[PDB]
Amino acid sequence: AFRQALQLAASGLAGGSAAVLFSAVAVGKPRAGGD
Repeated sequence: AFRQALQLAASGLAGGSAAVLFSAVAVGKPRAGGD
């Protein structure tokens, strides 16, 4: 049972802030041609 064990581990840790890190990549674009 890997499908049942995968959903179980998702509740144990329960992510949240990791979602912010994702968007932090799009808005986190250094000045490649400005300063």
